Parts: sequence; C-alpha cells; structure tokens
Amino acid sequence: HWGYGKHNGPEHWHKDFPIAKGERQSPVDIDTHTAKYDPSLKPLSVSYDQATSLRILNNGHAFNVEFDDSQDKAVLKGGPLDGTYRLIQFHFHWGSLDGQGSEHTVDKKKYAAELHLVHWNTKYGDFGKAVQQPDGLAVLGIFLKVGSAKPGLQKVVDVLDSIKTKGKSADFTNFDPRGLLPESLDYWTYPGSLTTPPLLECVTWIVLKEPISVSSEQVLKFRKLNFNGEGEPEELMVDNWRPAQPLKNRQIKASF
Ligand SMILES: Cc1ccc(S(=O)(=O)NC(=O)Nc2ccc(S(N)(=O)=O)cc2)cc1
Ligand SMILES: Cc1ccc(S(=O)(=O)NC(=O)Nc2ccc(S(N)(=O)=O)cc2)cc1
Ligand SMILES: [Zn+2]
Repeated sequence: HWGYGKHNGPEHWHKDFPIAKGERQSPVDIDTHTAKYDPSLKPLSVSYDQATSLRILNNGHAFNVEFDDSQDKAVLKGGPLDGTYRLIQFHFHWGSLDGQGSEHTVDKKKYAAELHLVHWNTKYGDFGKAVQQPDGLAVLGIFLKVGSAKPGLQKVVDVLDSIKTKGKSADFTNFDPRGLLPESLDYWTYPGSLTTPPLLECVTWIVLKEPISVSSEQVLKFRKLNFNGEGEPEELMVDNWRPAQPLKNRQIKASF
C-alpha cells in the first residue's frame, strides 16, 4: 500500500522498492541551461491516427486510459528511440492546487499537472518483458498549465464521476489522444524510471517543452476523484506526484 500520504508516500517507498535510491530514477528537474541540443536526434514521430482506446480505470493512484496494444496501432518512433514503441495507456499526475502537480520540473518550476503517455518497445513482445530491459519503455510527458480549456480533454473529464473510487472502470472507446498534444513536438530526453513503484529503470523519457492549457474547471474535476474504494473514508486523489530525484550520471538532451 505505497501511496502519496505522509505514511506511505515517496519518502517511504525505498523500504519496499530499494531501487527508489537508484542511479536512474525519475522524475528529474530539467535545468534548461544545462540541457544540450543534440543534432544526433532524429525526428520524433507520434503516429496515433489508428489508436483504439478501450477503457478508463481508477487504480487507486491515478486513472488510466487503456489502449488495445495487440498490434502496432498507435506508436511512437524516432527522436532518441531505436525501433517502435506501442501506446498501452496514458494517465496524469496532478496537484491539490495549481502551483504543484507535475513530476518533472523545468528550472524548478512545477506545473499544475503532467500527462504520461506510456509506450513499450515491440522488440520485447509484451509490456511485462519490456519492463525488464533498460530500453523497454518510452514515456511521452506533457505539462499542463491552467488557462483555457482543452477541448480534447473534456471527454475524459466527463467520465470521471463514473470512476470516482479505486477499482472502478468504464468503457472508453473512440478517444483520440491526438487532442492532448501541444502544437510543438520540441522535447528534452533522458534515461530514467517509472515514477511509481516498482520504479523500474526501463524508461526513455521524452518531455515536451510546450505545455498544454486546461481550464480550472477541468483540473478541478480531477481533484474530485478518490484514492479510496467505495464505502471507505474519502481521501481526495490529489498530489499524486513524485518529486524530482537526483540526476546522478545523466545528461538531458534537447531536440531544439
Ligand atoms: C478486454 C481487452 C483485453 C485486452 C485487450 S488488448 O488489445 O490485448 N489490449 C490490452 O491488453 N491492453 C492493455 C493491457 C494492460 C494494460 S495496463 N494494465 O498495463 O494498464 C493497458 C492496456 C483488449 C481488450
Ligand atoms: C514488474 C511490473 C510491471 C508492471 C506493473 S503495473 O503496476 O501493472 N504497471 C505499472 O506500474 N505501470 C506504470 C507505472 C508508472 C508509470 S509512469 N508514471 O512512470 O509513467 C507508467 C506505467 C507492476 C510491476
Ligand atoms: Zn506517470
């Protein structure tokens, strides 16, 4: 029962997940003046036209929009990546207030939320094998700031009251994740980990520079979700983010 409380939050995780103190933990602060342009980076290719979303699940930590990943529909290629990575799910991390919520920071700036689109390397056959490899996953990170509404997000916001508590799910077909992307695909990249237990060091992070804007009313509905299950004391699902971890022996590269 790791979580985000004072009793089971990020400072406690290492007792059951010792890799929490590892050499390649995520997220990190992105120091823009230390990140270096890398002309070796190939163009980023986000091919989401044939995505098949399935369902939305409150897993007690966040909510995941899940995709059919039984073939190469929605894939991520290029950039720092070797080969093809299949979209399996996306989720967010967000704050109790607009001044915090993201996992990555940018010159110590916290955004209100962060979107994670999670992909696994098809050369390993399935997600479970992919998370045993140092290049098994690619996660596309996108910051959210509060301002104008994001039309592409409203369908997500409107289904949240049907998955308020842990373990609830709902059908969520025909959702196009292309409506959650910013205009620019300029990014930073570095080798890292999952940001929740099991904290496996298997991820190529690709963090877009340009945030998307969402409205106050949209993120307010995120904050009405619960960490708890039905019939249990209500604990609002807020501040489900891990803070920045030591960069150690890593270089963040800029595509721009
Ligand atoms: C009912 C059903 C089951 C399986 C599929 S599928 O096309 O094989 N897709 C699939 O398994 N997707 C999927 C599986 C696990 C996860 S998860 N649990 O890592 O969020 C996330 C996404 C499709 C429909
Ligand atoms: C060995 C193993 C594999 C998979 C799981 S799981 O719980 O089904 N999957 C899982 O945790 N997926 C996952 C976790 C964190 C992130 S994130 N936030 O780095 O984008 C993205 C995705 C648990 C244990
Ligand atoms: Zn995440």
